Amino acid sequence: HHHATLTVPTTVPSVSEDCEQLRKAFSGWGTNEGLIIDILGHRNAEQRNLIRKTYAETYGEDLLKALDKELSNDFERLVLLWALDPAERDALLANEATKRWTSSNQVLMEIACTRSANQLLHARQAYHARYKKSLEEDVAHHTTGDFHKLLLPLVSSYRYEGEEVNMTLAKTEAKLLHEKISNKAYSDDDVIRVLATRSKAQINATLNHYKNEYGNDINKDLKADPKDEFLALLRSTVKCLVYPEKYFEKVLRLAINRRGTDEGALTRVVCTRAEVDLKVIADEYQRRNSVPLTRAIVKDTHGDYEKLLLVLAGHVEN
Repeated sequence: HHHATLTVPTTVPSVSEDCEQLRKAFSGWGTNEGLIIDILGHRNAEQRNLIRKTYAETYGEDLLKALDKELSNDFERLVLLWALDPAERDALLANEATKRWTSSNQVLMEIACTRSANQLLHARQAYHARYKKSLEEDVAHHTTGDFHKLLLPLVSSYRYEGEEVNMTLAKTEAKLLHEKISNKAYSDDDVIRVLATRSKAQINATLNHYKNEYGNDINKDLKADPKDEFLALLRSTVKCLVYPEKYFEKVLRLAINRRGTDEGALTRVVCTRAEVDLKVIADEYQRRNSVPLTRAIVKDTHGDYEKLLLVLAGHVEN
């Protein structure tokens, strides 16, 4: 029944104990990565937050900071991106994505489109606390053209999340998206509008009408130019909004296929979805690739990084 892959022990040690074991894992010379993976890879956000707070109180030092001074590169990055509270994690990924990076990034779209209205808000507040600015200003500041016009309201929505649908409106807007798309007015106010403003149930209804009325789902009519970076973002927005698990499966597939250009795509999907819908994602990977996620992802991995990655993905005893 559950969709997350994180596994927590039926019995959970006192935060004070975790802290003791964690401090020990990087005391003296050298480090004990198996111990860090074992404790942090099996603690939920609340537990992880308590651990970090109890640590700094007990030892007067920031736990994540300590870890960043001791661990190996690829591993440390996985440990840190995972360890963060989901809201802090999002804030951090959105910030990186506005930095020197071809702002139109799919990471901004991903965070805006696959989070609850409340997860998005919380990330925004963590963004406030850490960068003393708003995610929206950084996005408006760093992106341009069509990308700017789509991503600004994406990162800013606080979507209605009820099941109510307006069939009439969906039909009219389905036709509307069609015209616009047909005329190549890809970043039209109405396109942007339906995608960045309407509820997900309303959006799915709109797109189901699109297929009814036109036979194909909107995405096939969004490839006029296979090279156009914007159409690409629009196709990924649709998937994220109405088919999140297929979006994530393909990001994983292109990553493993060593054919993607999203470097931390692997680290990012696992760290951000293991507490959410990674099991569903893994099921979809299985279905689309005939190979289980935990088996496919280790083609180019090894060591402590692989160990933690598999643990976040649901790996257990053997």
